[PDB]
Amino acid sequence: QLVEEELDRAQERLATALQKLEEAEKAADESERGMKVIESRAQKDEEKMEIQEIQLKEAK
Amino acid sequence: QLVEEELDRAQERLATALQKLEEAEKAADESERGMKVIESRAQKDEEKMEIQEIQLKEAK
Repeated sequence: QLVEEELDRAQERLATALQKLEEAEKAADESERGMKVIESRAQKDEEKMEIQEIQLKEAK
Repeated sequence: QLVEEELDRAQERLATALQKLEEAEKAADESERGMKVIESRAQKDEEKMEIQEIQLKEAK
């Protein structure tokens, strides 16, 4: 009766939470992806910077 | 009793849903923190290496 109506309410909250968790998982994973690619860029540009400044020293 | 067991088990399940959502969004937050700090790092490193390559070419 009303108890099964409560069941339906609980399960619809459940489904809403499932959609939410799917969105959150996608967001977190893509965020980690961006994180790793930017870390790679930072390391490589730091290496380029150091070699450039050493060459500048030699040139001076 | 089938309705009541569905009710209470789905209640524990929505509790699990909320807690896994919370940990997922916390992982999202820490990922965003890593992202923003490495964005700052990439920015400063790139601007520095640009200035340095400019200074090297001018010195040459």
